[PDB]
Amino acid sequence: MEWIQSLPKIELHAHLNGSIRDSTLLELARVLGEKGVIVFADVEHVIQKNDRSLVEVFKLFDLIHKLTTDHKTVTRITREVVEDFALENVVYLELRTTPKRSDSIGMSKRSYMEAVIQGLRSVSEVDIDFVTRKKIYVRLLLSIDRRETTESAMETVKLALEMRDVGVVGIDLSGNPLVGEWSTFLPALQYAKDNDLHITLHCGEVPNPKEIQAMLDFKPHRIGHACFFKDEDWTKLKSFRIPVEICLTSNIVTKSISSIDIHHFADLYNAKHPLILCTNDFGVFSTSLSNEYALAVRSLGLSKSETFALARAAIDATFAEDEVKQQLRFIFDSASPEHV
Ligand SMILES: O=c1[nH]cnc2c1ncn2[C@@H]1O[C@H](COP(=O)(O)O)[C@@H](O)[C@H]1O
Ligand SMILES: [Zn+2]
Repeated sequence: MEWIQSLPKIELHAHLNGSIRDSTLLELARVLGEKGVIVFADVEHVIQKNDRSLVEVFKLFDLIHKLTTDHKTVTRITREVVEDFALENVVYLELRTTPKRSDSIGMSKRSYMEAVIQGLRSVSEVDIDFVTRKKIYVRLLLSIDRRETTESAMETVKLALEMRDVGVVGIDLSGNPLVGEWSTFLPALQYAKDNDLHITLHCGEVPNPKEIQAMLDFKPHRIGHACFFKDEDWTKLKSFRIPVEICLTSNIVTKSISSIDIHHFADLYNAKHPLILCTNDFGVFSTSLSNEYALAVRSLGLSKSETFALARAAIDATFAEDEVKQQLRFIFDSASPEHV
């Protein structure tokens, strides 16, 4: 109802460039329109009308990236995303982002991520811890996009290892699940995992039985979505105890799951398999982590107490150092008496 907004929450699946304020997106559009680099009306149209089906969504990202791939803008949206999550009482955020190259502006994967760090340093409206009045803990995941080559994925992994000193804790594989081959990414993800980086994989967003099995056989630390798992995939997932990042609004909008009332998050909850409610792209899908909790609470008929326990259970699914997980345990214990 309202307590959901004040519930302390852990966000483990938020893509930076999918988490942008509507007003920031259109302001950036209007300036590039007035600079004559795009045609505002067309861009405004696609932000408005793109149906956010899995096919259309990747087109919308191509558009966003034309608006947002500049150092000053990366800093700006990093700051705004952290403020927005902190303001709805997210107390721990793993923020994922694909590092970009853009030669025309001398942007490298490293200089892109330096702009992210500058964003974190610029956070002022809330207290931030991003390496060891609202307080938020922020840690970073570098995304590998399924359009990338093995060597490009390796550059991302090497950059992640170098940036462990500013809160990088893991690697994601994401982007269009119709593009690329697991065999391209497996070798870079193996190098990451062997160098003690934590790994989350987008898995089963489309039917792909051999890819789902190969991602499960890799034993990543988390998976996202799991929309087109078959019974053989659930049995292996449950045996391997790999937590699932559940993206309720995302999965309904993209037509990946036909309704909340058949969503697998209820089978997992009942089976006592770890799951974490996530926004995925709260900008693209017009939601908030409080709203994700609201949709789950009504669908499962959870009490305040059951809902609190589910939120707290996310702590051991974080990629944070033990010190931070201990701080989160303190934060949850302090709030427990307020949740029936
Ligand atoms: O639902 C999703 N499925 C797959 N990839 C996604 C999804 N949402 C966001 N992404 C990825 O995240 C990127 C947007 O955030 P960025 O990494 O900060 O540029 C997109 O270009 C995709 O690669
Ligand atoms: Zn996603």
